[PDB]
Amino acid sequence: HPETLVKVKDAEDQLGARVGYIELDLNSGKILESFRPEERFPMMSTFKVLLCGAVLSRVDAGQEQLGRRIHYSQNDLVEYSPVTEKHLTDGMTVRELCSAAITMSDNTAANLLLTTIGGPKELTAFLHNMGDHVTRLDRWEPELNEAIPNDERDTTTPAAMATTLRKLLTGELLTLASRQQLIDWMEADKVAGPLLRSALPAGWFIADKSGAGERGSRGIIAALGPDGKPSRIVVLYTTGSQATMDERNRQIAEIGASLIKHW
Ligand SMILES: [Xe]
Ligand SMILES: [Xe]
Ligand SMILES: [Xe]
Ligand SMILES: [Xe]
Repeated sequence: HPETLVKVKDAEDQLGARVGYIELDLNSGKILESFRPEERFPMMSTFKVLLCGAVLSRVDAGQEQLGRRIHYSQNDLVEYSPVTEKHLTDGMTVRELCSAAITMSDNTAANLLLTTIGGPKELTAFLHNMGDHVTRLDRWEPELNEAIPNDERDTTTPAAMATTLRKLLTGELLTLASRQQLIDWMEADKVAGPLLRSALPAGWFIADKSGAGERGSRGIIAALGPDGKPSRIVVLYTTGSQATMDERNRQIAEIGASLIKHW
């Protein structure tokens, strides 16, 4: 809806920073709304969904097993690792790592998962081979959040990430079990409270993943819909702003409210 587009435009001027927006019809892939859809934004933690997509593809192929246990050391723990810092002795299964990476945005979890697939370049190769020749991961946590202006490292575009998320969740790539697992992790997201979820009426479904990084970067990817079933994909990024986290949150929440009101 155009008034949602207005909220996006106003957010861009008010934050003094680029904002990218895509609204995708989940069933048909038809685009309902878009703003700067072919511009690059740092992915930040929204990449962790793509990461566990790659992991799940290896599970399907039998190259990985969800119950395989990984041990690591204290030296592996980078900033913000709320789950992995609790399992230095017992270790964590691959399933637990993806749960940590997506639901809690655990950074060390993401790094360990990256190692299982061969690093950022191999995540990019995975994306490439599923039809996304735009999105690229280059670095690890936390350096991938640097958000240097016009840097293309660790970026996606509104349109590329929307289509890739749609393919991961509903496309032929993953098995039904793996699609369901992925969406289940995103539905269990615990660190995107004040964003799209804030605009959500009771009874609605949402599966999402948010991100924040340097230089005012903020973003969220989501599959959502009324009556407990998702029907749209929404991708929203911004970078460059000097705004507080709280205002960036509120701007996203306001776009979300428009999205709902004009659903
Ligand atoms: Xe979905
Ligand atoms: Xe935003
Ligand atoms: Xe929303
Ligand atoms: Xe949003």
